[PDB]
Amino acid sequence: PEMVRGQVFDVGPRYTNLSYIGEGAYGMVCSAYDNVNKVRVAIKKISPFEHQTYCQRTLREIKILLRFRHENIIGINDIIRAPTIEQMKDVYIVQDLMETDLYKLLKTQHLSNDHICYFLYQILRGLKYIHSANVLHRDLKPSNLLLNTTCDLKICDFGLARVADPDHDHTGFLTEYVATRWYRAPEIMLNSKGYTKSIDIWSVGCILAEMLSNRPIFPGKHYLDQLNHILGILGSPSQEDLNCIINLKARNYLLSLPHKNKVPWNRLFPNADSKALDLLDKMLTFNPHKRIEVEQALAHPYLEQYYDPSDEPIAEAPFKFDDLPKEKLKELIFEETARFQPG
Ligand SMILES: Cc1onc(-c2ccccc2)c1-c1ccnc(N[C@H]2CC[C@H](O)CC2)n1
Repeated sequence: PEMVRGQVFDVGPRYTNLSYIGEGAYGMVCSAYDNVNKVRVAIKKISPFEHQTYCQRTLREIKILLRFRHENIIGINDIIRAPTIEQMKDVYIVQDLMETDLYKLLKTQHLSNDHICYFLYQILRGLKYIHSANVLHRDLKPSNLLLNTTCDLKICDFGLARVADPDHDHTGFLTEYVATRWYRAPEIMLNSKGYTKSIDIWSVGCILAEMLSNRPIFPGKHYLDQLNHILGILGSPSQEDLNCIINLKARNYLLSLPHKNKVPWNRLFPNADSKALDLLDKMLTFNPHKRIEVEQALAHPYLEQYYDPSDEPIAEAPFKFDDLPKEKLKELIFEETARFQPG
């Protein structure tokens, strides 16, 4: 078997000349040469069979990424595993090798308005498809946006993705959450489980603001600091916006805070396109019900050069799928990856 950093990475004879990339949630990431398609590819090693939550996250993502087919969503080219469930300890997912992620690009490169406009268009075009499938990504951030050498953008990592459930979105004040803190909508800290489409639009708003200044707009250092970052710019919520929050603990926490004024967008971003800031305002709307939807964001004048709804496909079939033990999930993972076996 092929070794990387003294660890097994046996991607068989199809994939050769491995180079270390980094560490994923369930294992190592390497680049390799695909001897069949004659190109270098990205491969991720996943060892999730000892825990139920890691099995659920792996199965969910494989299921979603195998059903989805969209230019702005990363596809799964191949899945490498042992021929039997007994011999299967690891899972290798193969994807097109992308040049960079928006995270690494934002650390050293100034984005022109043209690049910002084109990246946002592709994010929302990919998101329109995801949402039409009744799926929420729930972890949209710059490192989950991959780019090739010609700036083609692809949404990746559906490890925290759920089927949309707006009727069971309510929860109490200060409910724990799993998604990356800086891209969390204000309602997460107040009364929401992140089961509504409006949660992804907030994250896209945060990405748009990050693209305009190369810095995360709300870098909260801890759970409650994140809300205080959001309120420091949006300002105190209106009486109407507070009235919409029925949870007393959440409403009274907001009421206990001193008045904060709204920071004008053109003050935070003085070189930004005015149409870009008008769309940013609609994505970074405090009230989830008034926050713009993915299709209305695509129709916004800022994205006029690209908007073409007949060229913005929707999923053919929306999704439907944790209490299952790791043993039953391993078998479901085995079954879900069977199509990639030589026979
Ligand atoms: C980063 C990353 O983290 N995990 C993966 C991965 C996930 C599933 C399957 C294969 C790779 C990737 C991935 C997927 C596709 N292309 C790339 N390209 C990156 C971007 C350039 C470098 O930062 C490292 C390689 N990575």
